Amino acid sequence: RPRFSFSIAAREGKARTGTIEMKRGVIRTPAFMPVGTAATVKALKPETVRATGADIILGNTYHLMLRPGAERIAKLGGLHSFMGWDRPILTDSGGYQVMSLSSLTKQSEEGVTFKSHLDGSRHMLSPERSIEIQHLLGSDIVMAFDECTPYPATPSRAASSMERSMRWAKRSRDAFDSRKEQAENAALFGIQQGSVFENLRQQSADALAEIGFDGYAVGGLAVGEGQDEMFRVLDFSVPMLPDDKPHYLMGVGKPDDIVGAVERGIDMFDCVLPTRSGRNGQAFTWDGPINIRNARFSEDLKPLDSECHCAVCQKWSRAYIHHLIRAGEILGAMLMTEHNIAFYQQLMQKIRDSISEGRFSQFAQDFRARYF
Amino acid sequence: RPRFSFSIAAREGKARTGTIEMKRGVIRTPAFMPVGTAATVKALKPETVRATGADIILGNTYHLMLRPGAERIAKLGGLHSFMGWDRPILTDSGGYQVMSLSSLTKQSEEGVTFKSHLDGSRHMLSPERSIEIQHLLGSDIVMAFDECTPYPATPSRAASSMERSMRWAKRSRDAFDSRKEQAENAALFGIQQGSVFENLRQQSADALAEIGFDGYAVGGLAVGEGQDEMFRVLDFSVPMLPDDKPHYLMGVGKPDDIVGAVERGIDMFDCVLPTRSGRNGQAFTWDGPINIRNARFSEDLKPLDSECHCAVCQKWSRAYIHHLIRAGEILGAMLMTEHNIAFYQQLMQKIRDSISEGRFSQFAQDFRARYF
Ligand SMILES: CCCCc1nc2c(=O)[nH][nH]c(=O)c2[nH]1
Ligand SMILES: CCCCc1nc2c(=O)[nH][nH]c(=O)c2[nH]1
Ligand SMILES: [Zn+2]
Ligand SMILES: [Zn+2]
Repeated sequence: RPRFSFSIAAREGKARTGTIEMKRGVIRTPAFMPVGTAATVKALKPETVRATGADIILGNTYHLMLRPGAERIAKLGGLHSFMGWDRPILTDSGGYQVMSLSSLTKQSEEGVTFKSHLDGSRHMLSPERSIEIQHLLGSDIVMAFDECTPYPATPSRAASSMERSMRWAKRSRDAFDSRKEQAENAALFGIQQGSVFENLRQQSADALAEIGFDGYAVGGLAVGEGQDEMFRVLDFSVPMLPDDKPHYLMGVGKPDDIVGAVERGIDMFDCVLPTRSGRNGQAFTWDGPINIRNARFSEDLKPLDSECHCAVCQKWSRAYIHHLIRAGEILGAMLMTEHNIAFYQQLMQKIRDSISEGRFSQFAQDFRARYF
Repeated sequence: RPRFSFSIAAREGKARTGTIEMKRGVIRTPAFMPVGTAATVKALKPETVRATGADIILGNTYHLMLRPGAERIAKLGGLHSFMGWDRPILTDSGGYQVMSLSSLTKQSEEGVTFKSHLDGSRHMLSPERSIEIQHLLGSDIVMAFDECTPYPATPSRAASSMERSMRWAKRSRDAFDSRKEQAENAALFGIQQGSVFENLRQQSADALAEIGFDGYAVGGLAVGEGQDEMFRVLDFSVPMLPDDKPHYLMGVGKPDDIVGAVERGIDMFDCVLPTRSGRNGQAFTWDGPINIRNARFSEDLKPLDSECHCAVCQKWSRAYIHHLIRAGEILGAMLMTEHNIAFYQQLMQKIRDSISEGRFSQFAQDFRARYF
């Protein structure tokens, strides 16, 4: 296959369905990417992740550069080899988490300095170092290093951050291109910022398109602005991005959000909601999510979801999983996570199928009526 | 298959190898039984447990009667259906754990009263109620309800407890036989007591043989007396039990203990050591156990064990598992537990093969030289 080739096979309104071809495999879009926090998709073997239907997973750079170490993983043969996943892997830049989990972060035009929330040790992450770390990990889709603008944000603050991210985007681009092996085997995604402001989003989009990237992400929307607000921003933001390249909405994962996002032109998604919902007891069903810990499920012999075709719904009951979660057993988290990720992949498949068949709008309507 | 049929195919010294045929399947002996504490073999799907080579697992009655409830599991279709394991299941009587984990236990000739270490609720466990609970769970091999004698124990105290357990054994036997469906589809094992005293062990054995059971367990030896002492007791205790029936050493699982126990006539084993060793970081190898958390394994690309043929040793390195455990990831516990249980099953296979080939004594010598 080629280094990177995105092809749109069908459309309906702003929705698109197609594929991204990469050296390690093909990614069907719209796509949902399970998240591997510390080089592991929580409670699942890589084969199980693939069995759910996932074509690609997301690796968190921040965590990896700390816990095991970028240099160490490279010496061990790279992330794919390390964790046993041989398909594409998209890694975030680490910038976001550094501004969330890290402590005593010092930001400048050069990058960000911070103390690990583990060893308390210091680190200086920059566009150049972020790109290098993602290379060391052997990432297939590299995210440009940026600064996620806090919500709410004033027009001036949002402008400054956006302008800086755009400057950092250029640096990421040049850093990526100078590394021959990386530039030739991996792809680079730029990230649009600008908060909820249209003019800022347009400037960011022009600058990003000006730089030129393999894909474009809509950043800064996984900040708690509400679905209505998020949708509003997506309405005018996605059209600004180049149409012939993937559109990746970072950190958005609720099912209804995904459907609405695809209706607005998004091709890629990622979220820990599915995995975290494995331990908290939240299981996704076509009739809406349920909390398996609820007493009403203690003797429910039915599977998590009546239609889901995942291995969990074929073999175990709600009653058993209810028991497992309340008892704090690891198997509970394993079964809940496999189901939820399988559910998500089934959702993406139904979206891809309905787009290819020109009945996505109807699917969305049907989905919402039942889900809510 | 029959309700229960134990056949010895080969011998060497006191060691035996053969099979136990039961309705739900055949059990190869000597056998190692993975433990399912709360209706789950820690961090493993039933299929994975079977994939390691296990022919039977052990279910803990104490825990089950509390967390999910005996009556509830029966209404849900039984333990096999509940957890998804369709092969034989041996359940302990619950008496032991009640004297270990429980609180405010009141003991009498009728049974034992206690408060759950969970809800603090009270319960009265007796030979009759224990047998009933194991029936409700759908246990294939039922353990007689007894009183595990504390170590150290004076001759008089050990005698009284043993004599009482023998009285309880008769009650278990009658309770089991009165329940037609149970008596016809499940087996009942009596448990020998008597602490470290030969005459007490002999009395217990005669009484147990007098009652008549499908198998005989050597109880009271998983109390911290030391391998030397345990071996000493096994030397004169096992020969006391009927030769044509299985000999089950309860709670003994260290590899060297298993080998030495088989050399002394034991056919069945069980232990949480393998599972608990999954989280603590202890991995069994033919060169002795190792603690995967040790820094020397951070960049070790080799599998947990150079010879092990389990799925974990084929796919992941010590370096990766080292990372997983120190990072506290669920996958770490999953991989460590699959390997350790697979290692145990490989041990049992090597024991069965060496017995059938009349070279077990040599195998034991070779095993120890390398293991230690
Ligand atoms: C918990 C939600 C994470 C979503 C996210 N947004 C962003 C963004 O806007 N810029 N860069 C990033 O790595 C990033 N990650
Ligand atoms: C943690 C070790 C458990 C071993 C055990 N011994 C015994 C025994 O001697 N009698 N009855 C039992 O259930 C039992 N379980
Ligand atoms: Zn399912
Ligand atoms: Zn192994």
